[PDB]
Amino acid sequence: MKVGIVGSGMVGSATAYALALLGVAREVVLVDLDRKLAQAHAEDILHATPFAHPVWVWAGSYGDLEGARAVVLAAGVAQRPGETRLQLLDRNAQVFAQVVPRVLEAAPEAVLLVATNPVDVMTQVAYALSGLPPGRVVGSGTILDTARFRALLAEYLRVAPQSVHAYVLGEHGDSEVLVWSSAQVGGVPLLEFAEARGRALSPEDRARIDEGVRRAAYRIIEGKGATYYGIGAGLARLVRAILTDEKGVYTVSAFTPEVAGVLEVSLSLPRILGAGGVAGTVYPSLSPEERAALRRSAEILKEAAFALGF
Amino acid sequence: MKVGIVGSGMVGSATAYALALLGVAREVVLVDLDRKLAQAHAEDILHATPFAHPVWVWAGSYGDLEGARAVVLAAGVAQRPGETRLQLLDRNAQVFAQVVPRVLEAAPEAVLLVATNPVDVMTQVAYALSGLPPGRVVGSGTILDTARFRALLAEYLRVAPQSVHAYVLGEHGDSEVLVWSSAQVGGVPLLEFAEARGRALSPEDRARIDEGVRRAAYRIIEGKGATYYGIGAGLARLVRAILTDEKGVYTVSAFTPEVAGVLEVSLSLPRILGAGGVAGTVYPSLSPEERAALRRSAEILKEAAFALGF
Amino acid sequence: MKVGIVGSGMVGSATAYALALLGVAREVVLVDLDRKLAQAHAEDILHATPFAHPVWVWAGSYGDLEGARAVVLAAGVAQRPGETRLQLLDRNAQVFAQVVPRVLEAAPEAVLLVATNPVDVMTQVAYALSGLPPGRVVGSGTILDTARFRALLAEYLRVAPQSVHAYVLGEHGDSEVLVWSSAQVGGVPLLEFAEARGRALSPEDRARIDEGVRRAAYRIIEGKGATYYGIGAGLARLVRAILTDEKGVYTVSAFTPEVAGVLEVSLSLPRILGAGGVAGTVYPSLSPEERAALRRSAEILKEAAFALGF
Amino acid sequence: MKVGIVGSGMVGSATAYALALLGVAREVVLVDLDRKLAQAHAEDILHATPFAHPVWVWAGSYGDLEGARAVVLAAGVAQRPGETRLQLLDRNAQVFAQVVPRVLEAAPEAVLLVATNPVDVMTQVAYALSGLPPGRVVGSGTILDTARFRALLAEYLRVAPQSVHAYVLGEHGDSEVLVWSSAQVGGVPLLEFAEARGRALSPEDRARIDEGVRRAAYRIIEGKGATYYGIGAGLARLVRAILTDEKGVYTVSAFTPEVAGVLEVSLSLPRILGAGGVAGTVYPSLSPEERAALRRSAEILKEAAFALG
Ligand SMILES: NC(=O)c1ccc[n+]([C@@H]2O[C@H](COP(=O)([O-])OP(=O)(O)OC[C@H]3O[C@@H](n4cnc5c(N)ncnc54)[C@H](O)[C@@H]3O)[C@@H](O)[C@H]2O)c1
Ligand SMILES: NC(=O)c1ccc[n+]([C@@H]2O[C@H](COP(=O)([O-])OP(=O)(O)OC[C@H]3O[C@@H](n4cnc5c(N)ncnc54)[C@H](O)[C@@H]3O)[C@@H](O)[C@H]2O)c1
Repeated sequence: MKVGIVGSGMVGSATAYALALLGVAREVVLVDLDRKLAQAHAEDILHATPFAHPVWVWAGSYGDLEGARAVVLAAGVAQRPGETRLQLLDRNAQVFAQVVPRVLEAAPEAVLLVATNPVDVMTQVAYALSGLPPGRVVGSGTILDTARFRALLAEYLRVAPQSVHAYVLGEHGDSEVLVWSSAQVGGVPLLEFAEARGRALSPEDRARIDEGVRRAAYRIIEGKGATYYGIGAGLARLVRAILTDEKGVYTVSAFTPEVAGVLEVSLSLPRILGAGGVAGTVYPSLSPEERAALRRSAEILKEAAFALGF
Repeated sequence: MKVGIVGSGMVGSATAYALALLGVAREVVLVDLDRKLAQAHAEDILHATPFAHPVWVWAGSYGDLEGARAVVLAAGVAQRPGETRLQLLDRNAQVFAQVVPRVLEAAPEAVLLVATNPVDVMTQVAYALSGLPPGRVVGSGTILDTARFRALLAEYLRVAPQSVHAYVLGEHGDSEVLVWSSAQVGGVPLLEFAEARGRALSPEDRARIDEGVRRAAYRIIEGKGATYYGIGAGLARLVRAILTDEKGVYTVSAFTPEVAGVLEVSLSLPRILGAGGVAGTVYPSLSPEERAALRRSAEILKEAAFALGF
Repeated sequence: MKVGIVGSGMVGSATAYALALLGVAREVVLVDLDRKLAQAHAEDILHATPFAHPVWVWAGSYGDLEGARAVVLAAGVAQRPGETRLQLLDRNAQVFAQVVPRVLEAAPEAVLLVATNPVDVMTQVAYALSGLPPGRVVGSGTILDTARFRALLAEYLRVAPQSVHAYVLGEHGDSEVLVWSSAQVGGVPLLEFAEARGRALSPEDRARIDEGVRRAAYRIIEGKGATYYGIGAGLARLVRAILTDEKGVYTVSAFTPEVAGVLEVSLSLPRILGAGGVAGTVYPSLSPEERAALRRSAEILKEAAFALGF
Repeated sequence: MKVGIVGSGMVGSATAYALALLGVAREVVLVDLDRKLAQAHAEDILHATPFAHPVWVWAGSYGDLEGARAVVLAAGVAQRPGETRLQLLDRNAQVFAQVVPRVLEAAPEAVLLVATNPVDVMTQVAYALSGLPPGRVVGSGTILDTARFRALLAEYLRVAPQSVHAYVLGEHGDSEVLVWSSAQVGGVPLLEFAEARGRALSPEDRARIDEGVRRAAYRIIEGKGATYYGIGAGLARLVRAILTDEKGVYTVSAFTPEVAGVLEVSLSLPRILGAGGVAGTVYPSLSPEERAALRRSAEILKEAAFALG
């Protein structure tokens, strides 16, 4: 099986590396206008393979994507000095204008996995451009936020992260909604479990955890300018779910007909992920307060998309 | 890094195999009355390791349990077609009067993991004979029924069982309690999930799932004489939780001071499992109907234990 | 991807279990005339899945094999009292005469992986009956003996087995050929490695290791009546090589136009294994003595095939 | 078990990533002078772990190396485009005079795994500074070159590199020695295998593979600025071998009393790697041309090191 990655910067290359070391696919192809860059990463990654799993890793053009079951779009351009957010958006939206049709020409059955920030808008862009059914185009969304939510809650409760089933919904960013109400730990509603552990989730404890999720990427950016290792592994896990027809639930971004009363918007909800992309979308049980917050997040996103021309 | 298994029969050897396939422990010692059988199982599994994970599997005497962090008790008779697990109690209680002290003498710090049926009462028997702290003696309990419930719902919904959150409490047997009330997929109550998936779960569908879980062992025993693959993997998973001090949350059996008004009885509840056995116990809020079912189940077990003086 | 297993005895079910715990394939289908037997193994293994990887395991008919990329043939019939082993072969050959065309009817592009003993002759039978090209029908052959040879050499040299590259060729059985001459350890010719290690291999060392390989199965049989764990994982590994298009080398059995002067015989040689089955057959460097032994092994298999009518 | 990484730049961080992805160790600590860098990397990798294996990755001081079974040394400058590894020598030797004592102060029983270039000389430097037995100081050596050789052969032959047995000895650098003479696939000498597969390796083909291996780092550095993915995984593998007492055989660098007639030089040969480092060294028979080249390699390293030394 073959996976494509368009954009061979730190995010695309870290994804390719995680795919290789975890042996997710037999073939991994990197595409980037900076040909020498994609080649250099493909070569560096190929050289890791004898220490792990056999993977044909190479750099090529869109034609090399033929047969790809998933293609990761990590093709965000580098922000110029004093360019501002909205300008960057346009440039990136225009890159996608060139990338999407050329990917789908070579790999007409590919699931598209958008990584480019802001993921929700870019997922909307990719969806619109693709002309594909809504489930075929997915963005990394809140996948890392959700994992981080579980990790912090797990530390708080003194249990394994794998036992904590909690979600982050909506925008990958400031308006993300931590869903406390219907969270569970090893089958136990979170409230009953916290009590069993001598923990009352005070509003101040939850506030602590909330900020911990929201601010996570901040220290990484501050310390080295960009994050890629975390997201690389997250994308590799999503690719695995697609390629293996897993039908496991992930919080990823996708075009959504209606959510919390807002219409036609791309954002994160728990979704069943398999061979054709999203196999079905789940709408979690929310408290009135969480619903209001999701509504606000969707409104923020809808408006940001509309403003771009989408 | 060392685990012991007492009883290298179908259940004991499948456990060793799963441990090896899942790369759980560096050392697995098989202790059987029949040394040749255990040695054969050990060599057979050893020949599997080149195709999985490096593991030293070998056959020894009880003394060879020295240093084991966990010891699985899988010795004793299994139920035949017309028999319930409770009807094995007197035969297997005599066996544990021999097994338990021999394990305690060779490996006094080992967490005991009980597989022998009826697993709940045999857990009680092991706890009583061991003289160990309550949390250090754990029975597999409903870990297998929970997996069955999740797998059957997975088949029904076409969602991977990792994302199907439902469990079984009480007796590993005819009086077990399926906890429909809190069952959940992607943060949505199970029945609402199935509804939205156009796969609504009618009372007849639920009755069918229930029989599928409750009579699983009986069907398998009818078809092939014994069950062992499912429990094998479950035991390997619990062994991993102990070895890694995972603090994962599982529905396993252990001595319970009070549950649903019944005193001093071993049965399954959601518990935190780690390096010293049970680290904590949860008493979930059940539906009124489930709560009453759990009471009858605890009452059944307390009665059976009491008849032998446990 | 989908894998089928025809024959749900201990070998078939152990293979399915290894496939499931290792997450080699998304779908595993067990097919056996004894429908209740297959169903019982399929349920038992399905219940293991929530502890490891999502796999749809079920029991079905040949029709259910549609789209399977590999099908494991472990369909051997049970010996009757007084029945000769030759008479047993006859009955197994008749079984294969039914199994092979029904499998291929449902999964025309499937690689057939023969597990039934004697594996070389049954590989020959499957190949003749299939009507496929020789690379499409592979038998487990000496996969376990090769691994065993490496383990014993590794033990002798005090090195990791993964660093030992040596092969057992020919018949899976008494006429097996250990290739000492061209074996290497970490890139170094075996004799130089041992010499450097200050452990030159004497005739006595080679004889002991030879017996260690050549009687390994007998020892397991004598203790528990049949082997299945080892070959289950071995078969699972070969299935994985096929499904991932690994192009790795394995000593597996396949029809061979000419080897050591003998014509048209199935026996084990190091073969490149991937999507279509064997992608190439390697003929290792042999000493006169090794070549003489291989010729004899080939002659023995050729005579047995001919005797059976193949 | 715990592993430490000193130098949390591209190599150190990629090593941590590979360790996390392969589930090699339960605990990985990153140490750097730039604490914010190490912290950013550790948190970035920590966020990957939910999608791979439970691993506690964090950034700490030298003191925090305590209990580490192995410490990877990846601190120091890397080569700029068009720069040789030997040109890093004076600068990185100065780095190691600070690094090495500090590591052994916190973790006296750790096997040292040297990545910093030029690896062979740096391995020699670490050995001299350490006071440890020669086997406890191991350089990644030609482990990467060997992998490159196998990978390029894999692409040529269409065979998984696991099944291509070829290696590189000597300097991790321009004088390295590709050992064509004993390369094998499935027990068949490489050239005979290739011929029988319908793809004979001509002299021109072999020369291209040589350039492919020998100059791989210069190309990658021209194209993206640094190499790190290849060595990251190779270091994770070597760390796994140490932690697990694997006794796997790898072409790694270590102090060598005599090789090809040259005395007291650190360079790569096939060695057994386990707990406590190098368990033994093999001196394979080489073609006359390979042995002369290995000799040259040893002489070059010894002379380059002589400057202190
Ligand atoms: N979910 C569950 O907990 C679960 C599931 C399946 C089976 N089981 C149970 O596990 C038990 C074992 O079933 P089995 O199929 O493996 O039986 P086997 O296949 O008959 O295994 C029993 C082995 O224990 C050995 N043995 C007996 N007494 C011993 C002693 N004092 N010391 C050492 N070894 C001893 C025997 O020699 C025998 O090999 C049964 O009680 C069965 O009901 C439990
Ligand atoms: N096969 C190989 O052996 C191989 C392959 C690739 C790179 N390398 C080498 O590895 C080294 C690291 O490369 P890099 O790309 O990561 O460089 P970076 O990306 O420049 O990494 C270097 C880090 O070392 C840190 N450092 C310096 N002195 C320190 C000290 N006293 N204590 C703690 N940290 C200190 C620096 O702060 C810096 O973050 C280079 O020498 C490079 O040539 C070797």
